[PDB]
Amino acid sequence: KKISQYACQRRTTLNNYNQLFTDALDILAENDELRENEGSCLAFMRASSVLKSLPFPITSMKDTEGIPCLGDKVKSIIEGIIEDGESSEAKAVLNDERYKSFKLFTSVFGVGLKTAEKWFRMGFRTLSKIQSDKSLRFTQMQKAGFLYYEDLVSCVNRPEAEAVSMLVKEAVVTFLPDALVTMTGGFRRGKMTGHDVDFLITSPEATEDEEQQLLHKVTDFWKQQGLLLYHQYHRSHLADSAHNLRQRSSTMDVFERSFCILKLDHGRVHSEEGKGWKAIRVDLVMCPYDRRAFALLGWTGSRQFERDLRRYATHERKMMLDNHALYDRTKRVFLEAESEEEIFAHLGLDYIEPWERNA
DNA sequence: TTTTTGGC
DNA sequence: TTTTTGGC
DNA sequence: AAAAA
Ligand SMILES: Nc1ccn([C@H]2CC[C@@H](COP(=O)(O)OP(=O)(O)OP(=O)(O)O)O2)c(=O)n1
Ligand SMILES: [Mg+2]
Ligand code: NA
Repeated sequence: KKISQYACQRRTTLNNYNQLFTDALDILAENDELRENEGSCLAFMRASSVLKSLPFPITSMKDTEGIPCLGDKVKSIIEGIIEDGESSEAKAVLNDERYKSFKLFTSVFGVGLKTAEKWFRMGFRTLSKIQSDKSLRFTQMQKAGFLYYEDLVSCVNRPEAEAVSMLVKEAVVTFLPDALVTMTGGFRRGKMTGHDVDFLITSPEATEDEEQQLLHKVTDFWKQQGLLLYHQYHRSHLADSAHNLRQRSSTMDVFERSFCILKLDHGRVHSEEGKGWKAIRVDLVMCPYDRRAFALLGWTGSRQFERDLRRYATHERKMMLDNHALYDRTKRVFLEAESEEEIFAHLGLDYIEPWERNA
């Protein structure tokens, strides 16, 4: 009867009846994330997450009874929204100069919290002043971010995601004809838009040297076709908390990870002119065939669903879950699974469909 | 930097 | 008061 | 921020 504090024990579809509340909570979490106050950031993210799962809109304070992740601070924000249809706390964040600058600077691909603070303390407030400054030096990633800014700020839609899927499939099958390409992330959860397109590549017949060289061969193929705009391996990046999977280094050694920017020609997109092409972010994961169920679960998301699955495993089941395996800490054995359903069953959880993982 | 919960 | 909040 | 201990 009671709503669980874990997102892995709730069904969260794209039907949100509480957008007025969750938009204000996302603004407050984002402000704390950009300022690195991680404890309170997560508390606002959890509060936003549970409200997204509600099958009715909050219309009175009596509706917050028996709902987890709602303390005195979150209750006062909800109360304030019930009163005038707006949050005075979220409105102050939207008018904050540090929030506005950080939000704008980190909207450029390759700009992390350290670079955005650096620019803010120099007195910069706009992207035109940053781009035209005579002394500033930029990384190759930041250069791609500025050169393809308008295409990246506009999001990828489902027709564009499927056209990129065709490019990935053609390239992969040239080197591994038996390879299976699965679209993961937000698009797997039924989202109609995304900041990127995510893929999981697996091959039953591939060898260790073949698995380790596939992403190298795929990106070289795109480079020869004139489709590669930017490329980097995750091993040489160092990402901020928002993009950190929090996995063991021996777990990550098992996979091959690559992130690109692809030139997507309009003639490849089947949907409802300009330069005739659009720059698209693509994230690629190569995983060993035997670890495919754990990798599909881990890269489907959402971020909130993943971290609560692991928190539940640790604190409720005395288990250890990651993107390659499930370990029972008490019995000292690994639990085998060939499907996402088998993983949920080992955890003692009712199976949650990917379209219900939008926590 | 806050409050809540649950055994001592 | 100190610890956890997705890994060891 | 909000638990947990
Ligand atoms: N800190 C993070 C970030 C990501 N992920 C996982 C789950 C989703 C997957 C792909 O990540 P994103 O592309 O960033 O997110 P998304 O769900 O696809 O959403 P969008 O691409 O639309 O921002 O990686 C995670 O476990 N923890
Ligand atoms: Mg994505
Ligand atoms: Na960024």
